[PDB]
Amino acid sequence: SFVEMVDNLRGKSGQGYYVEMTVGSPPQTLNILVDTGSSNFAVGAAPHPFLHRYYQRQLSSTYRDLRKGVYVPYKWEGELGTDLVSIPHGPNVTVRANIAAITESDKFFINGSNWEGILGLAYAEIARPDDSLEPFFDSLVKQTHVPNLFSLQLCGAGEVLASVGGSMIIGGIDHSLYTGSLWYTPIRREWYYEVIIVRVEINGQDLKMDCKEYNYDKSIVDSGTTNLRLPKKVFEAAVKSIKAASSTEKFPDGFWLGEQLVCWQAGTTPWNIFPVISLYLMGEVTNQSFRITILPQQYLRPVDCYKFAISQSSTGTVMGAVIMEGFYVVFDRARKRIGFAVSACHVHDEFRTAAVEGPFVTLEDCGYN
Ligand SMILES: NC1=NC(c2ccccc2)(c2ccccc2)C2=NCCCN12
Repeated sequence: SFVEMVDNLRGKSGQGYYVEMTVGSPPQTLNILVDTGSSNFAVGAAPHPFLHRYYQRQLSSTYRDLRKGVYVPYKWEGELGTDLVSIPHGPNVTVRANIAAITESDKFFINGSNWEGILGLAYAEIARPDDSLEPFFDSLVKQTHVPNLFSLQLCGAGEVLASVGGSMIIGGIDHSLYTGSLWYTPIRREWYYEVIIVRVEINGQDLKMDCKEYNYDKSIVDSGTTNLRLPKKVFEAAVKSIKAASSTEKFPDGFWLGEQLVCWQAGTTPWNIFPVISLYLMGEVTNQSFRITILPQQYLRPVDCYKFAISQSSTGTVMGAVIMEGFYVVFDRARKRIGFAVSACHVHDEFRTAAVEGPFVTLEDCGYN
């Protein structure tokens, strides 16, 4: 029953969402980042200044060495093996999964984030060292009767970094988690969770760009990324429009670059001054699309004071947490699609709300690749 998976996610704002997992026998408890933007189950397996716990292979009677290392610059490196893996607040099963035991790493773990490893939920194509190393979710599906699907409701927050909650529903869709209709955009290719954006508007205003720019060189849905990340040309056009809409109030360019924080005090934030942002995603039907509309409450993340959670990308559009936090997101791997619905937990004022709305007719040459 999915009820037992509700609120199975925790995290610190900006530091990602983690689910509790156990590895080995006896079960070693670890907090593990839910990451739809990578494909390795990788866990701290040696002391680290940011690690208070780590996977200890020698303590596990069920550990099996694959005698094969992994070096992953991008860094973390480790030793491959398999072990029994469970998710206490997830499906009631245990799986023998590939585990990359991280023995050394640079700027990989985050200080104070409270997770000790990463659960790469994307596809084998991008797994390290190569695509032969079966990803956790593939193993889970193959070894159990768990349906080939999962969904994420990331809720966010709403002196110490704010705590965020959410739910990872594995093997299905929990209707209590969203309102209205689920709209689906095709997964263009099975590596990252790649999608196509066909239009974007700021406060109703079309950016009027060739839609190839929205997906240059790709667009992906990535829970392991905090920000909405946009290709250069789109970022600039987006910031311009956002600057204009919130003109009545000047902010340092350091804020727009997402380096500096801006502050008011105790519910004086002029949300209404900032525009909503609509991303139109390719629909399941050729020239049919749908939009997800996010509020400033999503793209200004709390740090009184917030940081601009829209930033520039050189590797394509990244729809990260702040985009997902508005919605219930369905990673329908079995049907190669990703659904979006308004989340039961999304943050909104008494004038606007995050929305998922369709259809809108558009007219398929938007992918780059
Ligand atoms: N999706 C995602 N996951 C990681 C990551 C997230 C958090 C901590 C450490 C690494 C990641 C994880 C494994 C391998 C490479 C990057 C990442 N790095 C920047 C782009 C977004 N991205």
